[PDB]
Amino acid sequence: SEPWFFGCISRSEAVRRLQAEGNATGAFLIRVSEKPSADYVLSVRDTQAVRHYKIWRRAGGRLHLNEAVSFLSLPELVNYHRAQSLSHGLRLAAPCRKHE
Repeated sequence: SEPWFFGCISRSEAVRRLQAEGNATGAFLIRVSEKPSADYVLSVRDTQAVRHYKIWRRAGGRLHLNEAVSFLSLPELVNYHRAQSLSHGLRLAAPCRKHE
Protein backbone atom coordinates (compact mmCIF):
# COMPACT_ATOMS: atom_id res chain seq x y z
CA SER A 1 0.00 0.00 0.00
CA GLU A 2 1.72 3.14 -1.28
CA PRO A 3 0.68 5.49 -4.13
CA TRP A 4 3.64 7.86 -3.90
CA PHE A 5 2.54 11.50 -3.93
CA PHE A 6 4.27 13.25 -6.82
CA GLY A 7 2.93 16.69 -7.69
CA CYS A 8 5.83 17.30 -10.06
CA ILE A 9 5.20 14.69 -12.76
CA SER A 10 3.63 15.55 -16.11
CA ARG A 11 1.09 13.32 -17.85
CA SER A 12 4.08 11.99 -19.79
CA GLU A 13 6.22 10.87 -16.86
CA ALA A 14 3.26 9.16 -15.19
CA VAL A 15 2.15 7.43 -18.39
CA ARG A 16 5.65 6.01 -18.81
CA ARG A 17 5.84 5.31 -15.07
CA LEU A 18 2.69 3.25 -14.55
CA GLN A 19 3.24 1.43 -17.84
CA ALA A 20 6.90 0.91 -16.97
CA GLU A 21 8.05 -2.58 -15.97
CA GLY A 22 8.25 -1.45 -12.36
CA ASN A 23 4.62 -2.26 -11.63
CA ALA A 24 2.83 -5.57 -12.19
CA THR A 25 -0.57 -3.90 -12.50
CA GLY A 26 -2.15 -1.94 -9.66
CA ALA A 27 0.46 0.80 -9.43
CA PHE A 28 -0.88 4.26 -8.57
CA LEU A 29 0.59 7.72 -7.97
CA ILE A 30 -0.85 10.98 -6.63
CA ARG A 31 0.32 14.05 -8.55
CA VAL A 32 -0.96 17.59 -9.12
CA SER A 33 -3.77 18.57 -11.49
CA GLU A 34 -1.89 19.97 -14.48
CA LYS A 35 -5.24 20.71 -16.13
CA PRO A 36 -7.74 21.03 -13.23
CA SER A 37 -7.40 23.54 -10.39
CA ALA A 38 -6.27 23.19 -6.78
CA ASP A 39 -6.60 19.40 -6.90
CA TYR A 40 -4.73 16.13 -7.42
CA VAL A 41 -4.73 13.49 -10.16
CA LEU A 42 -4.00 9.78 -9.79
CA SER A 43 -2.70 7.41 -12.47
CA VAL A 44 -2.83 3.61 -12.40
CA ARG A 45 -1.40 1.11 -14.88
CA ASP A 46 -4.54 -0.92 -14.20
CA THR A 47 -3.46 -4.04 -16.09
CA GLN A 48 -1.54 -2.63 -19.06
CA ALA A 49 -2.05 0.91 -20.34
CA VAL A 50 -2.09 3.99 -18.11
CA ARG A 51 -5.28 5.31 -16.53
CA HIS A 52 -5.54 8.69 -14.80
CA TYR A 53 -8.19 10.27 -12.58
CA LYS A 54 -9.02 13.71 -11.20
CA ILE A 55 -9.21 14.08 -7.42
CA TRP A 56 -11.61 16.86 -6.42
CA ARG A 57 -11.33 18.15 -2.85
CA ARG A 58 -14.26 19.26 -0.70
CA ALA A 59 -12.50 22.54 0.08
CA GLY A 60 -11.59 21.80 3.69
CA GLY A 61 -10.20 18.29 3.91
CA ARG A 62 -11.73 15.61 1.70
CA LEU A 63 -10.60 14.25 -1.67
CA HIS A 64 -12.86 12.39 -4.09
CA LEU A 65 -12.08 11.19 -7.62
CA ASN A 66 -15.83 10.90 -8.17
CA GLU A 67 -19.24 11.63 -6.66
CA ALA A 68 -19.17 8.15 -5.13
CA VAL A 69 -15.62 8.06 -3.76
CA SER A 70 -14.82 10.72 -1.16
CA PHE A 71 -12.34 10.55 1.71
CA LEU A 72 -11.35 13.08 4.38
CA SER A 73 -7.81 12.83 3.00
CA LEU A 74 -5.86 11.33 0.10
CA PRO A 75 -4.08 8.48 1.94
CA GLU A 76 -7.50 7.39 3.20
CA LEU A 77 -9.22 7.90 -0.15
CA VAL A 78 -6.83 5.40 -1.72
CA ASN A 79 -7.27 2.79 1.00
CA TYR A 80 -10.83 2.40 -0.28
CA HIS A 81 -9.68 2.41 -3.91
CA ARG A 82 -7.53 -0.65 -3.21
CA ALA A 83 -10.39 -2.61 -1.65
CA GLN A 84 -13.17 -1.37 -3.93
CA SER A 85 -12.50 -1.24 -7.67
CA LEU A 86 -15.58 0.92 -8.22
CA SER A 87 -14.07 4.10 -9.64
CA HIS A 88 -11.00 2.19 -10.80
CA GLY A 89 -10.34 -0.23 -13.64
CA LEU A 90 -8.02 -2.07 -11.26
CA ARG A 91 -7.85 -2.02 -7.46
CA LEU A 92 -4.64 -0.23 -6.48
CA ALA A 93 -1.76 -2.25 -5.04
CA ALA A 94 1.80 -0.93 -4.80
CA PRO A 95 3.56 2.38 -5.66
CA CYS A 96 4.41 3.26 -9.26
CA ARG A 97 8.04 2.25 -9.79
CA LYS A 98 10.36 4.03 -12.22
CA HIS A 99 13.92 3.82 -13.55
CA GLU A 100 16.52 5.79 -11.59
